[PDB]
Amino acid sequence: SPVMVLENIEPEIVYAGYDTAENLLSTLNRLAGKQMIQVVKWAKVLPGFKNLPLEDQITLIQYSWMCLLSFALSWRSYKHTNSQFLYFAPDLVFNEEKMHQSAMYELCQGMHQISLQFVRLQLTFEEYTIMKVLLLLSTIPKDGLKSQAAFEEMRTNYIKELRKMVTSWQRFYQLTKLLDSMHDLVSDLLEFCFYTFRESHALKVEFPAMLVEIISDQLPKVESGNAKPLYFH
Ligand SMILES: CC(=O)[C@H]1CC[C@H]2[C@@H]3CCC4=CC(=O)CC[C@]4(C)[C@H]3CC[C@]12C
Repeated sequence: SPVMVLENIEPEIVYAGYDTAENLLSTLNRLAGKQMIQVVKWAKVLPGFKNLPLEDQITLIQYSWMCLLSFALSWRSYKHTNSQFLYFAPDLVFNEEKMHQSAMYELCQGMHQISLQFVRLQLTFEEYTIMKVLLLLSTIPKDGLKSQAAFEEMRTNYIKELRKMVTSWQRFYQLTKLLDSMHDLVSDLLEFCFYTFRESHALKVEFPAMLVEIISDQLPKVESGNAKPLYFH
C-alpha cells in the first residue's frame, strides 16, 4: 500500500537554528543540510526506489534535492500560513522584508507562487506525498540509468498512484502541469545556488559539508546537457 507508507515515512519538524544577507543565506544552507538528512532517511524506505542499485538512488537524489526541499517549503507554507509567508522552519518564516534581506527576492517570489498554487488547487496531503516522489524521479542522466527498465516501471506506478487519487478528472493534468512548472522554478534556484557556491569563499556565505558534497558532483552530471528533465506535457 503506497499511500499509507508515504505519509508515515514523511519526515518531521526540523529547526534551522536561527541579520545581513550572508547570515540569512548561511542559515538556510545549514537548514538545508539538516533537511537533507531527513530526505536521505525518507528515500531509503521508499517503495521501489529503495531497490534500485544504490548508485541510481544517490544520483536521483542529487539531481532532485532542490525540487524536494522547495516543494516541501510550499507544503509547509500552505499548511502553516495559508501560503501567505515562506515557512522554511518553525523559527524562521519569511515575508517580503525577509525575502528582501536574503538577496534572494525573486526566487522567493517563485516559491511563494507555488504555495499560492497549493491553496488554489486545495492540494491534498495524499497528492502532495505522491507528487514529491515523482519530483524525485523527475530528472535522469542524458543517456539513461543503470536499471532504467526498473526505473520506468516504478515511475509509471507512482504516476498510476496519482491517477488513482484524483479518481474532477482534470485535476490530474492540473497537478502534473504543476509538476512540470516546478522544473522551471528549480532551474533558477540552482543557477543562483551554483553561483553563490562558486563565490562562497568571497561572499562569506556558509555551505554545509553535505550540500558541498552534493552540488560539487552534481555540476558534472548536469553540464553539457548530461541531464534530462522528464515532463508530463
Ligand atoms: C543561498 C542560496 O543559493 C539559496 C537559493 C535557493 C535556496 C534554497 C530554496 C529551497 C529551500 C527550502 C527549505 O525549506 C530549506 C533551504 C532551501 C534548500 C534553500 C537554501 C538556500 C538556497 C540554495
